[PDB]
Amino acid sequence: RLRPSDKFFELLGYKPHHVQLAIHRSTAKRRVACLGRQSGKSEAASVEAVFELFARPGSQGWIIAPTYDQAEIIFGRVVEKVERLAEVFPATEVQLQRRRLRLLVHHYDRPVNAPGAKRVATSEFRGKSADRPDNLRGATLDFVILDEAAMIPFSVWSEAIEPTLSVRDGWALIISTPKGLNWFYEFFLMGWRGGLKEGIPNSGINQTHPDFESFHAASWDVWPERREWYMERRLYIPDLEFRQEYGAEFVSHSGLEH
Repeated sequence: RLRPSDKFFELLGYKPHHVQLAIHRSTAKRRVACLGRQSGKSEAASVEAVFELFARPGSQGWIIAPTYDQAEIIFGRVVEKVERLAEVFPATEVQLQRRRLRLLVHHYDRPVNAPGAKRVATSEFRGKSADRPDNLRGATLDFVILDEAAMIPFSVWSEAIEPTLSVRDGWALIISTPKGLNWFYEFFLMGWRGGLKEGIPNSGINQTHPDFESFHAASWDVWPERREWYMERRLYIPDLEFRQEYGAEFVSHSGLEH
């Protein structure tokens, strides 16, 4: 499995945090990241999509979020970084179809300017919405990113998204702040090898699966210098919302409301 290099990071002006670097070095076909706000979820996801588009000519993938408005965040970051990386790859051509949320990177057999230049493959990236499942129509994909995955219904993943990955044995990066003990939590446990940890119920006794790898960090784990700035938010955000969005804590919703 191909993975991004230090040089690729440098060309993007990207300096990953420890947790981001872990996600990028993982070759697991199911990566599940439960990280707090500002931990780097969206940036890391966008870097993964850019990596596929340029390093693997003809690669196709989707970013799927609960809504199209949400999908535009990562989709837009990918467009920006693709525009940036294309500057030092003369044999590539970017084509954006903005209203469709469709981004193409054409790969040529020589600098696109040069005489006789022929197209050898076209990589593709689309933004998709779990609340418009009618636009999730029988695709064949190298990769998918599920953004705010804990808010995506499980059936959308199992029926509409996961089967797009079979033919190319593609990967999925499933990232979210947690929303209780739902499918995103169960998928998280399947990849969690870090042992007993506060904020992850049953993390001492979970069954893991070899194609899964899981990553976890509170906002203040990534930015210790911002710890007290985050803690101020406790005062005007409900306890459950704070623990999820900043603590990246898995907590039973009904259990807590007891």
